[PDB]
Amino acid sequence: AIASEFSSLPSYAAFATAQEAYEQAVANGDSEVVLKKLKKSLNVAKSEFDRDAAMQRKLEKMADQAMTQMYKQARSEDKRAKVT
Repeated sequence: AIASEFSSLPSYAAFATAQEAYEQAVANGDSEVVLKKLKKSLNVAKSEFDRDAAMQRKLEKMADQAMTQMYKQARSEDKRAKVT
């Protein structure tokens, strides 16, 4: 099951459409001015990938530490909120 960090977000479809307009326009050579415009809008659209993917990467690092410490954790019977 292939699913990249941002591919699972709804905002990725807006990116995929914006980058498609760019890659199609540059491949077809329709208008040299449209390339410069769509390159600039692509940087905004692609940045949403880097933004979400950075959040998921950082969360993974912190959550991995939270799972590791749970094996080395001391034995203490205290009433805490535990989700499952």
